[PDB]
Amino acid sequence: MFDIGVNLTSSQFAKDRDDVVACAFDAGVNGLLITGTNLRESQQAQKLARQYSSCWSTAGVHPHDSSQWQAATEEAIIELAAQPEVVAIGECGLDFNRNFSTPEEQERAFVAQLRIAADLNMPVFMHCRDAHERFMTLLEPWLDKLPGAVLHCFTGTREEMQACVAHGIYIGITGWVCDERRGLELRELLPLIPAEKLLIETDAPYLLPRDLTPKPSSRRNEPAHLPHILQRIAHWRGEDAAWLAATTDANVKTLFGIAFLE
Repeated sequence: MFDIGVNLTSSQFAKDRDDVVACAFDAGVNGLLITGTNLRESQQAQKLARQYSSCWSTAGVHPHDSSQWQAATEEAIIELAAQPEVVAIGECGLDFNRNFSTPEEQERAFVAQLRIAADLNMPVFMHCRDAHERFMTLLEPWLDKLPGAVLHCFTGTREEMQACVAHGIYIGITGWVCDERRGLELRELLPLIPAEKLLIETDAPYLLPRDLTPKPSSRRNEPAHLPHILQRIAHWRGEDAAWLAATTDANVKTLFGIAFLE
């Protein structure tokens, strides 16, 4: 198995990062992709990915941080992207929340990063929150000249999922599926996701699985909880966990062009 969504740069891991990674590995997670959400965090992520075996990172600017996009940002992204730890441009995309960055600022930063990924022939690590129509409209002239893309932390409808996978987009499922109140629609479309488009993630330290037992007092999520998520997803899909683990691992290698041990 493989966690495509780990905010390992988070302050929540500052004291025990070596152990968090090692615990993830001891629990059978074969590799991590560390999220970059702005320029400095992307820089930290790449530094951390050097520190551990089977760790990679993304380089980019989250739509929340899109207001900081500048003329020098592109070159900085490319400088990072040139490094072998960096395997995707992102996290980038749209969130209909405009309080931290305007839709104008979001669209501009998003298109800019799609352009970089096309120039570098790299896949994109994407994010879409209540913005499917605008999102696909901007993606359209770029996605086909990209090696691939993932919609990480997918929270859309069944039709929206089907619209995305038609264009090759991988669907990233977190522990939110395990939320009884809030993850129902997600859980119900789950078996309809094509196996070869399915990717798995914790989004640690966030989205601690509600059906996880036992839970920490800190309520901090960690990649070591990935096997729980995979097992729940496999069950709801009516599949063997070992099989889906192999499938999703292949999806990661197909998408990011990386190699890691099974």
